[PDB]
Amino acid sequence: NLAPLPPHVPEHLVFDFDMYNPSNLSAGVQEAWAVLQESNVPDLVWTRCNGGHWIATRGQLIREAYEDYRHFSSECPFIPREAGEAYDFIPTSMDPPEQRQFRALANQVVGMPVVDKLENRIQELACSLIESLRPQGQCNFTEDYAEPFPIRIFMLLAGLPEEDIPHLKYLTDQMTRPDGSMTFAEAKEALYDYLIPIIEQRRQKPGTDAISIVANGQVNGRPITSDEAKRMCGLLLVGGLDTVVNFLSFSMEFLAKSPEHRQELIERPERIPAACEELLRRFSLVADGRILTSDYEFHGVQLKKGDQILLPQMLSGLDERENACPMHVDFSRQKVSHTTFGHGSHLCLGQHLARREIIVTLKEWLTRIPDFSIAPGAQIQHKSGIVSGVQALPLVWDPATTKAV
Ligand code: HEM
Ligand SMILES: CCCCCC[C@](O)(Cn1ccnc1)c1ccc(Cl)cc1Cl
Repeated sequence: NLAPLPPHVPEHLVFDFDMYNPSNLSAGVQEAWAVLQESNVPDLVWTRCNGGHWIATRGQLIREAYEDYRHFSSECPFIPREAGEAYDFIPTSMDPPEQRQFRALANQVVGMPVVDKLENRIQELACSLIESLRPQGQCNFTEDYAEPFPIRIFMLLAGLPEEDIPHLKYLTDQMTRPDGSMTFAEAKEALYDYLIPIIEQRRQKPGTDAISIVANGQVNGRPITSDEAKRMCGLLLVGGLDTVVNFLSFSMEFLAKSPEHRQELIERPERIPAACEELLRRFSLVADGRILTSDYEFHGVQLKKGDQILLPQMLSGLDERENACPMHVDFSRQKVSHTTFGHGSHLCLGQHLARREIIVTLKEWLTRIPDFSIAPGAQIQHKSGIVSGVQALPLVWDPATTKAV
């Protein structure tokens, strides 16, 4: 379903990429998107899919656009437009200077000092989860670890009941990898129906949880509104539930297929951090965008006010001009260049948490289960969207090769 080309789009700049169902999805999601970086593709293309929008294909353009909030506004960050339109998450749907006050608050909740405080639980849960899987010689990494691990830590931070997971997770999935079962606004409202009562509760009777801190915070010397707390918490929920969850699956799928990379980490643990950066570059998984505030000429292409542009954070680090042999995983790269956590004023506040969760997982999994593989005859399926995912990850191992701690 292609939309008619607007008058201003040169036909030579058309490249019909469907961010929700790219073409060689079979090969892998990162590989499917990387088609955009072939020699045949211009730097800046127009797709008629998902209602028509621009796509910046190169790290340099992605970064510039990200830096430039004057022209490229976060007002409508999602494609298709209805979704970008229905989303009013804070601080994501705002531009500086306004953004800064809200960010400062969100940072209170997810920041460095919080991860530091939470470190023992992260370690505790990882170890417990892994130890529990170990003797089985088989899981569903996606349902068995990648989900519960980050999720339960989030629930703990937010002080929300684990009983809510399935319901929340569904709503979250609808948002980043829409299915057709809902609509963007409908999904948004259901999450909002959830959040409202809880927030109200925490304004009256505060806790020490993230929601209590957000519901009761100060922004530009005055107290946040209920609507504003609702809107921040909505973001926090999606970040906590959807991201880390998908990332670990790509990383695990990779490790399951590359014995040599496993070994490297086993013998030279001093590389973990470096490896974690490399995997964040290679298995980058987020793609959102911006809205043009005005007619603007960008790298010779004429952009019209109100045009949306996809600035795929995923793409930067896959760009050959940025990383030699981009598709190759090399833990000893001199410089791992990516924008996996964004760029500009919208830089991921949750990056510290996410890094801690990854590093713990690698160290702890490899410690106990050094030797594993993908289950024979399993067909791993990736899914594309605002956040990309793995459908299921069936792993197998010989319990006799594991190590209890
Ligand atoms: C591997 C994991 C993650 C990745 C790749 C990731 C990626 C991103 C990206 C690309 C952005 C910027 C979007 C834009 O510019 O429109 C963003 C922002 C954000 N992230 Fe993350 N994120 C992850 C995990 C998390 C976690 C665990 C949380 C905390 C719940 C979270 C919270 C945030 C928030 C609050 C912002 C908005 C900052 C602002 O607008 O000032 N993220 N993230
Ligand atoms: C629609 C406005 C806010 C978007 C919701 C947050 C998130 O979906 C997940 N997330 C949140 C923090 N980290 C991951 C995301 C994913 C990718 C990109 Cl590019 C932006 C956003 Cl906001």
